[PDB]
Amino acid sequence: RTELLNVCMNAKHHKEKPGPEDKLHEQCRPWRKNACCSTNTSQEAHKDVSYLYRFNWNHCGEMAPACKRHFIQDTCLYECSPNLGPWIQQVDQSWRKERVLNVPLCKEDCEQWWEDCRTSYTCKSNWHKGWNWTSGFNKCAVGAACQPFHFYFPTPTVLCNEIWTHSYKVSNYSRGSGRCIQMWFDPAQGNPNEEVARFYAAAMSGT
Ligand SMILES: Nc1nc(=O)c2nc(CNc3ccc(C(=O)N[C@@H](CCC(=O)O)C(=O)O)cc3)cnc2[nH]1
Ligand SMILES: *[C@@H]1O[C@H](CO)[C@@H](O)[C@H](O)[C@H]1NC(C)=O
Ligand SMILES: *[C@@H]1O[C@H](CO)[C@@H](O)[C@H](O)[C@H]1NC(C)=O
Ligand SMILES: *[C@@H]1O[C@H](CO)[C@@H](O)[C@H](O)[C@H]1NC(C)=O
Repeated sequence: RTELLNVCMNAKHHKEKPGPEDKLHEQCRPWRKNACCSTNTSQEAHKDVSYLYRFNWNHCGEMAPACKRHFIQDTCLYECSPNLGPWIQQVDQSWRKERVLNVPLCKEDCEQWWEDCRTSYTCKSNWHKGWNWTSGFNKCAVGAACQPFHFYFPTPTVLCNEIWTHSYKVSNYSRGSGRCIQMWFDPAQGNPNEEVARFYAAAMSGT
């Protein structure tokens, strides 16, 4: 890994190399110029128990739309962003050889995600391991564990860092600081993560 810019991690759905995709579905639209995901992936990203991982958002009842939109974006960012190389790492697991860790998610992005999920429910603080997939999709391990979202995710930082086993590491930097990754951004103003990756790919460059 000498070049961590404009590259795609090696996961279950990513393409081998970045490339235009003017057919990406709604939320994944900001990545039409250059994406790591396919038209199909972006489409499935907006569906419940998608073809991607059969993940069920409604494990503790229907998750509020205002909250699911944040999980859909995360899917877009994770499955389409070509600016995550500075955080790519090899884990070697049944479904993905590589993945991202400690991505510096902007302070706001994490606080907004957290906020919009207050009215939602969940039974775990780690959505990567622990589910009961017997039914074909994940269901609560301990069915009686359902509680308000903030019960398992007390603070924004706990939600963004823990939920996806540390794929994120909420930064103190805010949107626009050029030092943090944004999962929400207006493509008409440009992709702000290009500059961020470049910055970090340099801080770890050389030695
Ligand atoms: N930012 C971000 N980072 C991620 O790592 C990420 N991962 C997913 C994929 N989520 C998941 C989580 C768990 C399982 C799952 O099947 N868990 C099983 C087996 C896990 C394994 O074998 O490694 C389980 O333990 O219950 C599948 C997809 C979606 N969005 C992400 N978004
Ligand atoms: C994405 O591709 C899979 C695999 O062929 C297919 O089952 C699924 O229906 C496709 N998504 C859409 C929305 O067509
Ligand atoms: C998983 O769910 C099934 C029901 O489909 C149940 O019989 C089994 O005891 C559960 N096991 C776990 C991991 O809690
Ligand atoms: C938090 O961000 C500040 C600048 O906003 C930086 O000085 C610091 O290294 C970061 N980490 C912590 C834990 O303060």
